Amino acid sequence: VNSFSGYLKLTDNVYIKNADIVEEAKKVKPTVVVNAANVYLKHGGGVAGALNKATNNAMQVESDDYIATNGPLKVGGSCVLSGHNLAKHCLHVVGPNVNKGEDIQLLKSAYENFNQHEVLLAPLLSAGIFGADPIHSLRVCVDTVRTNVYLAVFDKNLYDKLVSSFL
Ligand SMILES: CC(C)(C)[C@H]1CCCN1c1ncnc2[nH]ccc12
Repeated sequence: VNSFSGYLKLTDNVYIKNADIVEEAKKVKPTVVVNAANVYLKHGGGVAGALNKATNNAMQVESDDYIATNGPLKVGGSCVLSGHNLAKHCLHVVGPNVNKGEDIQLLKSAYENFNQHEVLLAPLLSAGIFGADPIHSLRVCVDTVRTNVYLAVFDKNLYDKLVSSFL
């Protein structure tokens, strides 16, 4: 039993809700919140910009030190950093950005990072400003993640479409 509330159950391990991931994280304080990161951990917009803003830019400060030490992530890769005021940890995961021409096959590799964590609050990888089809992202999530994932979908219209079209 966990404290996530109001989710629709899609499969044994995947749950979905129309919610602002920032507000969800502040309420639940999950062990792991997933960020829709880029390889530079530059949290300018989309989910990343919103999460970073909620940390008063502390996420960006920590991220800049991480990159200065380690260099950029790989597309499809991840790193674990602090969750600041939002969660215990933030798993920064880089899905392919279609608006940069990146290979959509890397979306499965991106979701594999979730399997290193028993429970996560997450957005749909590569959705929104990353330019992928969110219906496809949900399919890859369900077919790749085996741990317990609670998906927050900001757009109510998109949420209804994802549920109504889910196979
Ligand atoms: C559901 C959308 C397709 C709109 C995705 C893609 C881009 C960001 N977005 C978010 N998702 C969940 N919580 C969020 N909080 C702020 C943004 C945001």
